[PDB]
Amino acid sequence: KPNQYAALTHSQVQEVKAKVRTVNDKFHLNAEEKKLWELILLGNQLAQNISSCDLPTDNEDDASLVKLTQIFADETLERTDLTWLNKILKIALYSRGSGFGNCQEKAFFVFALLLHQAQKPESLIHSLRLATFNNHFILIVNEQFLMDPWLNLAFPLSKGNQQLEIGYVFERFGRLVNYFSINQEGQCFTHTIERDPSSEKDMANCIHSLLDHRDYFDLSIV
Ligand SMILES: [Cl-]
Ligand SMILES: [Mg+2]
Repeated sequence: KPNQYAALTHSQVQEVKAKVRTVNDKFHLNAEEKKLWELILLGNQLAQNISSCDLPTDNEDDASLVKLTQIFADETLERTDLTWLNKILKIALYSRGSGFGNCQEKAFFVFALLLHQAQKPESLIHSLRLATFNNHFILIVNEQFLMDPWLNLAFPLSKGNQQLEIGYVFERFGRLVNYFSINQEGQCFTHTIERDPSSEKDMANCIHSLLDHRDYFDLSIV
């Protein structure tokens, strides 16, 4: 029985994977870019500790467990007493702890993981940008790589020309719309783009209370 809740067909997933392979086979990375690329591949693997229910390869019976994470995420996103960064990180933590979540939750998880890693001295992580094709969330790292933990795919982006790879791989997925970002100066932005000074003020507490001392969000090979 195919997964009746699949949001993409097997054919659609295969076509995206083939385009990602085309991009990756054509890129050559320098030594520092290769280090970040390896971190990105590792982070996408760690995101597979979270199961979705909306891929054609997923188990339809996991929909009721994903739903518990989705209820929490919806309640959290609607709260008026939390910053946007806190909401995103709370959902990342709930999704990783439960083991269930779809593309939004898995993108939030990798955002949280890489934000934690960015606190280390001379981390190669400098900017993080969550963005969406309609409801399909992805993460752009350093304006140089795109990560899709839902599909366990990633690829580099041409400098000064990132729409080349994005427009090829995600042709027919629609316009990419920003959701939340942190730049190299530590400034936070929501989506037109609006600065989010409350998340900036809250950044240290978000990192401490939701990310620190959780084996989930810590990497050691680096
Ligand atoms: Cl790092
Ligand atoms: Mg870089």
